[PDB]
Amino acid sequence: SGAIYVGNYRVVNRHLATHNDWANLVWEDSSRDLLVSSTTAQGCDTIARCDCQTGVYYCSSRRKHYPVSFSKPSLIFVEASEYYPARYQSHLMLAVGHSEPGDCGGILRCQHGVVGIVSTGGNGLVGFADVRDLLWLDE
Ligand SMILES: NC(=O)[C@H]1CCCN(C(=O)C(F)(F)c2cnsc2Cl)C1
Ligand SMILES: [Zn+2]
Repeated sequence: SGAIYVGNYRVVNRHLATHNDWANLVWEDSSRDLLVSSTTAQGCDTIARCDCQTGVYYCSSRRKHYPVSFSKPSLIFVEASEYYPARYQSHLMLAVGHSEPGDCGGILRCQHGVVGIVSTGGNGLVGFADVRDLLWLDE
C-alpha cells in the first residue's frame, strides 16, 4: 500500500499498479519496479534532489516510522516472486530494518524530501526504489 503524488503524477510499485494506472500510463520500468500515472488533482509532495544516505521510512506492518542508513542506488539481485522471475533490479537502495510484503509503497524521506518507496525486504533488510533521478516529475 502506498504512492507518491507530485504535480499531475502518481508514482506506485509497478507490481501493485491498478487498471486506472495502466489506462493513464506515463512511464513504466519492470527492472525498477516503478510505474507513473496521470492525475487531475494536483499533488503536493516534494521530491529530494540529493545523495543522502540517512532518512526515515514508514512501516505499515508496525504502524511506526523508522530512521535508517541506506546504500547508494545500484543493481541488486531479487528472488523470484509471483510478479517477476529471478532478476537484477536496478536503482535499488538497501537498509537494515523490518519489512513485510504489504509494506511496499511506504515512503523514504530525508531533510530534502521524498527519496523513494519500499519495494523489497526479508532477513531483516528493506529495499527502496529510488526516485531522485526522475527530474521530469517536477516539470
Ligand atoms: N521488487 C520486487 O521484485 C518485489 C516484488 C514483490 C515481492 N518482493 C518482496 O520483497 C516481498 F514482498 F516478498 C517482501 C518480503 N518480505 S519484505 C518484502 Cl517487500 C519483491
Ligand atoms: Zn536528502
